[PDB]
Amino acid sequence: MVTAHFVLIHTICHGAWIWHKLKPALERAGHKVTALDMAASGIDPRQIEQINSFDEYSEPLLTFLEKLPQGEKVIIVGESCAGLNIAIAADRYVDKIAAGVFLNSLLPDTVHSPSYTVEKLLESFPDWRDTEYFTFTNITGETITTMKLGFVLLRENLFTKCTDGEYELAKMVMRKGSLFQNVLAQRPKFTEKGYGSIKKVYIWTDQDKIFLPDFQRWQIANYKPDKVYQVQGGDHKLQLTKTEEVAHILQEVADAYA
Amino acid sequence: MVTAHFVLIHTICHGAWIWHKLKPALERAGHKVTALDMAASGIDPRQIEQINSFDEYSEPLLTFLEKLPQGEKVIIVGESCAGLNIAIAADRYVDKIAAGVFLNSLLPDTVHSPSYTVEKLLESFPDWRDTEYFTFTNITGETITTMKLGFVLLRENLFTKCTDGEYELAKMVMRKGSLFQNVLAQRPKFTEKGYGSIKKVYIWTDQDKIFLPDFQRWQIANYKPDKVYQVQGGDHKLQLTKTEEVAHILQEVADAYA
Amino acid sequence: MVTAHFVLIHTICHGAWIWHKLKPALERAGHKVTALDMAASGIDPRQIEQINSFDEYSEPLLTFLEKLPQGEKVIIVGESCAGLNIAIAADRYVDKIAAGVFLNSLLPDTVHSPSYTVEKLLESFPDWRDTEYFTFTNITGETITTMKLGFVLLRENLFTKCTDGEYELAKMVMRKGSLFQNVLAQRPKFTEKGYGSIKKVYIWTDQDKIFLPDFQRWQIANYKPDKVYQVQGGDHKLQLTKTEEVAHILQEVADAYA
Amino acid sequence: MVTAHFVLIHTICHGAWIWHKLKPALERAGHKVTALDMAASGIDPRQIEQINSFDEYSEPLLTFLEKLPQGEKVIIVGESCAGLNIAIAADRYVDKIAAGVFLNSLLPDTVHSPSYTVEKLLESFPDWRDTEYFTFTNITGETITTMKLGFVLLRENLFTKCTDGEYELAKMVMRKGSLFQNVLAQRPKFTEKGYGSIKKVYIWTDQDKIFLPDFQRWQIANYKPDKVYQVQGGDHKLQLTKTEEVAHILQEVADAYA
Repeated sequence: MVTAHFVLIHTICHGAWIWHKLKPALERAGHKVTALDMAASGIDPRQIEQINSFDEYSEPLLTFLEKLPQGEKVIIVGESCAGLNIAIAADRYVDKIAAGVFLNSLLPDTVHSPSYTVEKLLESFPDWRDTEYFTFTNITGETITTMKLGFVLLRENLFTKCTDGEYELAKMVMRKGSLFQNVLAQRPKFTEKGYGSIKKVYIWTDQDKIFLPDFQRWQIANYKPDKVYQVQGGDHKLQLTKTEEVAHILQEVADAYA
Repeated sequence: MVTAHFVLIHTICHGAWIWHKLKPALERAGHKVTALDMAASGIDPRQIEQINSFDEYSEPLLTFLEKLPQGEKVIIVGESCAGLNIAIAADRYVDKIAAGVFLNSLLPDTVHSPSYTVEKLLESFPDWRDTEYFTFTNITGETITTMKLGFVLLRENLFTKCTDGEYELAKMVMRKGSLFQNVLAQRPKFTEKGYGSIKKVYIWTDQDKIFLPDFQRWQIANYKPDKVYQVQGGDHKLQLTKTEEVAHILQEVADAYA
Repeated sequence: MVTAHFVLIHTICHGAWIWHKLKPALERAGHKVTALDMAASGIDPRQIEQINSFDEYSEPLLTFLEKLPQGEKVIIVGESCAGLNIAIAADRYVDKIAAGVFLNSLLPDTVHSPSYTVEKLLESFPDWRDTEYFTFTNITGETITTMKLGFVLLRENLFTKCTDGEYELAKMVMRKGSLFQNVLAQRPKFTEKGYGSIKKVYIWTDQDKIFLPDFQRWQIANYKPDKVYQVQGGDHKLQLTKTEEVAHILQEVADAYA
Repeated sequence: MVTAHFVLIHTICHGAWIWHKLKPALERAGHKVTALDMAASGIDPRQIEQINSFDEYSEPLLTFLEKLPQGEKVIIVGESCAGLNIAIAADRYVDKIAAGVFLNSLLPDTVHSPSYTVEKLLESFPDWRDTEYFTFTNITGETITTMKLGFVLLRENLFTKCTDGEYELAKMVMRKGSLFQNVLAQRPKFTEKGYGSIKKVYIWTDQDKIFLPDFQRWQIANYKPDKVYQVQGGDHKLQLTKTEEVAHILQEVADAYA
């Protein structure tokens, strides 16, 4: 069918590694795939304590788009919190983005503060269990809250139905992350001409034990995506539990937005 | 049936992640498993350019043994170049080590320089293909050769029969490493009373496309292990291609020595 | 007379040792004094090549302020380039800083880039004589210029009127440093609400042979300090040539800002 | 009057800095002076944990002698524990040493174990007060005892009559050190043909509060030096309290043996 360039964007704490099954799957279909580490994530050499906002955290994505050859367009696929990276990138490089794909992901809008969908997430899922929290003071004095995801939360809430090998992989390479929420709160709203004007495709499952059904339904309702795909079964990490199905869906996205 | 504490030691460039399948396998049998990142490896925050020898590279292993409660013993399992870590650790903490297990690994001796088995490896396998090499000057002025493993080498020589997901994983989290060969060359020999006196179990396959058959046969011959297990099929990364079989071998090791 | 807690911050290449005379002088007057080594300076175990920006270099000062008990205030005294550390710290911990004291020091502002005063310094003093320069590539790929201060420069320009013992001391413990100037150039400006709102006291002499009179006069003009003290005679290192006089000035600072 | 090349060797924990007054003093008289940092001392980039014996600790001295032009001779001056460096160096490079000078120093012999004078020191001065002790396991599994000298011991026992500036200096740059005593104990004795044949000059004061009078008298008795100079007053650190007098004595050593 149509071939495309997917850019895969992991969530906070995680890394490009999270896409290790989906990347080859897509490449079996002849697509070009780039999986990037965001700052202080995966094997990026920076530590979270030197990162000051979610925009700074997004730097590898923005640098990648900047260097993207003119006339090429990419499809940016984002899991969980990475919808925020998609929104940010789209406000700087709208013309390089054929579509944005949201995979059990935060779905930001242009009408509320950037932090809105984060507030709502925490409203629906306030207890992160054995997760530990730390703080540091960023370069203009704002207290930033970082987290180290608890293994029980990993096992039961994120990687629920993943194999033991995958869960174990997650513990071996997980890093600290931050929502940068108090900094997001002060951030200008995402623009209609950038983020608002990209095609948006929302993939999810009702079996997600952290991005819960009412919350995801609420997101779809708050800000209508061009297409919604619901996948049966699986867990929060569909790129692991439902790899082939997600690949196929991404093909249809390519077919549509080209 | 005996239970044991296995400490899993990855090779240069790699990380604890390489054990993501074998760790849970062993845990299914009731064992305790620790997989460590060596310095500037996996997600360790240090960069290779601040590390000055193979002993310094080994620090997380040595720190772990140092803090191991008096009277506890571990079985150290090492892949590829990690036999050097095993030798180094054993010279410092012989009484904390029930056995050393060598998995398609360098098998050092006490009669030659510590660099010997490295020289012989490079003799048998001199061409590392699309691997790139870099250089830095360490804190006492020795030029250190670091490497970035080439993807073709990864695909064909290291992860030969691994799934695409594993191979792709490897590219997403591989780091630079170094043999520290010129520093190994000037290093005192491994002692009989430490490394020489631990139990040594050598597991390998003849299908290994970088640690080649004549080389591994030579290593067995140069320095006789207490027991040799040969696994049919698989590739250099048997902890991925032959996980269950390696688990079951490690149980026999535990039975014998734990 | 008012007592205070002075935190003494040395310049690049140097170390806490530089304050070996001024520290006990102040303590004779009943003050608390902390003299910190910045990263890769004095006897700090880190090497300059693992430090990536002037913010990272400032870490010990920021960690010290972070751990300072709520409601305690310090007076930060900085020589030469340490004004940058003062500016950085003040943007993060304004409420913990009673005043900032600048001793023949860079005096940054809020309207220009952080690098501005550095550019102007090099403008006025472009020839650093027998100083040697090196480079390394930092963790995000920027070339960093490091320097090893030449002994002639030490003798004639920095420690001009210091005893031969002090000069000789300097050669025995000096390390590499960096202005991190290209990284400063990209750095966000120092904020009004932090650095801009601290009390600023500028102490200097016209006998300084590296921070030259026109340059220091220009700094005072560019960014008016709350108080300016000029000390007659001495050299660049007034904490050595004019110890008692600097102590007495710092007392007036304590008396004022308390 | 004769000129000479003096090589100044500090004690454990300390560094070349300790000679910052004596070096220029001697240079006044036209001598050549080299003050070296031993391993993991002063600003040497190595940490004490990578150092495995007192021979390894001595490496900069031995490297210096090795590179000393054939036919040149030096006078090695050693304070406190540095007598051990003198003994070690002399057994390698006897023909490059005009004399050894011992300044309130350990005075080793050829009849007893290298550790003998250390045992006796600790016999006479067993309580090191607020000194902290740490431990690490060296390359062949020996536990090594390192120390961080306590400030009270510094003030009252080492730097007793030094100025406050000097004492303060010491706190700003002191590092960890080790006697390596258990390793010295296992070491081959110093040879008669090397160490035993060099000229030996012993300079001391009875006002030393750590190398006590009975102990120094005992050393002189145990192994007779060619000349003994006793300096009135001062403290353990005569290169600070009695600089000029020590310089003048070192002239006579030059006159005799250079």
